[PDB]
Amino acid sequence: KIEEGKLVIWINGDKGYNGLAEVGKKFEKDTGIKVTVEHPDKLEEKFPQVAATGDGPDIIFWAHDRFGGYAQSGLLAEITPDKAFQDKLYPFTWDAVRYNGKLIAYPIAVEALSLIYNKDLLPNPPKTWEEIPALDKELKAKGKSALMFNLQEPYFTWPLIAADGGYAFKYENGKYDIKDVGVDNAGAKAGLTFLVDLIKNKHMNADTDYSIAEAAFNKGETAMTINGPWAWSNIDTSKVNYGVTVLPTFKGQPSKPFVGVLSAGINAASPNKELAKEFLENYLLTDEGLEAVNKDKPLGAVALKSYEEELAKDPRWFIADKSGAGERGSRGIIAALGPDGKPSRIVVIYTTGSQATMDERNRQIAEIGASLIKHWGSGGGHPETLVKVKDAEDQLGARVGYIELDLNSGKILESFRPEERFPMMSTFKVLLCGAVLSRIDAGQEQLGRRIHYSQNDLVEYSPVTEKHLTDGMTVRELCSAAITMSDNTAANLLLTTIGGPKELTAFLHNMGDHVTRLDRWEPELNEAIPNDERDTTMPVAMATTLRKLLTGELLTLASRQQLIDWMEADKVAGPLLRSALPAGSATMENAQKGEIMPNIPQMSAFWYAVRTAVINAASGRQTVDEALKDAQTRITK
Ligand SMILES: [Zn+2]
Ligand SMILES: [Zn+2]
Repeated sequence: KIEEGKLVIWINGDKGYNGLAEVGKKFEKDTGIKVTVEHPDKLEEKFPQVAATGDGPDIIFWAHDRFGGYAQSGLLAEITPDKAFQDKLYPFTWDAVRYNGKLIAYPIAVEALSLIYNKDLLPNPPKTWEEIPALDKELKAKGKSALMFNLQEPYFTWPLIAADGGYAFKYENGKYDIKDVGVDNAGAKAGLTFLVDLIKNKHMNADTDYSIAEAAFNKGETAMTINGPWAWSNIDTSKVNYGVTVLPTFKGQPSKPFVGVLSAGINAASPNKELAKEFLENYLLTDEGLEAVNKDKPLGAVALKSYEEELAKDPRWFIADKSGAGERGSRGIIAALGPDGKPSRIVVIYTTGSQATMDERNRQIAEIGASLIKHWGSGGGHPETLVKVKDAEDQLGARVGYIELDLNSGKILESFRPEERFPMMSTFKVLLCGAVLSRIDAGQEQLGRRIHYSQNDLVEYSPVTEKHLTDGMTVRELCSAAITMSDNTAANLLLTTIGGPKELTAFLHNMGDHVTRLDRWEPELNEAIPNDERDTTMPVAMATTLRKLLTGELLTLASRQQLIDWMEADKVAGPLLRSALPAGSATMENAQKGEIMPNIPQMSAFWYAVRTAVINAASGRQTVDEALKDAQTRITK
């Protein structure tokens, strides 16, 4: 039995438990209830043992993946935060602690691998996996190395393997499909192939494990390592000048590290469930409570939005971006906004001129975006938002176009220069894929259909298409790249499927848009000559057209949802919500791009199977194709 009138907490010894105990002393001062923080050895094993009998701690802190089994045996209580409190934490962290519809833990901290680099050896780290071979050659010639990380465990190699489309178990409608495994797909092959190619070409050694890589980085022998927040303290002691950043992209798409959510569960047998709620919600999950814990030992990243914004201020994450790939997107934004994950408004913004830079445009767009979320519920058209839009035209020194629209009813909520013509830039790309999906609905096109192109077909800013020269790309992939990664060649290839700019224009006119026109291809359509009517639209015309594609019956329910999905990813990567829904620390950035650890018992077989596969493809016993075929079988039939 658990003692009433006190809080007993179990947490791992490597966590900031002395900070946690300080939060408990503050709880004691206010309520008179003492909180005892302990770190039992193998509490991960002690908890399921004692809690079944009715004993143990009131609160247990562990990563979410273990909490699936706990909640199955009925060892955790359903928590009851209200909407106000839930909106304080990142939405994706609430999913990690959801079991059979019920919230079974409070999300606390967020952990994922990051790229850790030596700033003296490498002040500007690679954004890409493909550029590492050449960096290794430049480094080995000066007595160093580019990258060293643990190759023995599939936890460390998976971010690269999953990058191009690999996955453990598909997660749909809030449930894992134990028959849908993606370790055998084309994307998992490409990643492991590239991995084995780094070994073959002597860029990495197949025998490299955790201790070897760590010693190598902490002694300045290697430019980069891949590790988590648990490793920082040792690097701090080594006095290596290090930064922590986003993992490199493989094939133009982010690495996908497994994401662990340190979570606080409440014993089902606890008679202090209400006090546990009071402490967790109103003491621990505050900036002051998490600061106390973080000061003791680094949390990496947290689930509480407000404190993650403080973590993001840490100089270690600071990067120097030089690419002007965001230039088009800062001159043209389209976004379907809506809360609870459901869109109800359409925003169209264009900026112009040859004066303002990319950052200045991105900042102005972010400000308009923050102003929109600030005054939600008011319906739209808040005079504040109009001033922000007017400010953008002011500070950018050129015409700005703007409209805000209710998606369902077509009602104009706010407008500025809505019937003036603006170069579409990249904003035609959603309309292009609307036309594509129109062909799918008519059985004229398949999303899985594969397109060939050579290097000659490549134009500027094509980060995905340029990395699929040998295997080509799928219509579905092309649209994803065109919209979410703003791939220019992807846009052209898609244009060619429908018959060129003239057919997109015809498609738009056939649905009642007699204003919008695409005349040229990428990258020409971006020229934006003053008063040139080629490749232009109006804010109102664009908003209405977009509205008709996401409403009514122009697309099937299947095709409509697909367009919605693509548009959201473009929105969260665009500058619009960069102030309102800001990026966090490097650990959080990697976690948001990654794959939440599945909390199912079937994950055990996955680890063994992938572990063997990576060993056998690296050594030689199996080819990459064969090794993953076998690993897939070991998991599912
Ligand atoms: Zn691919
Ligand atoms: Zn017409």
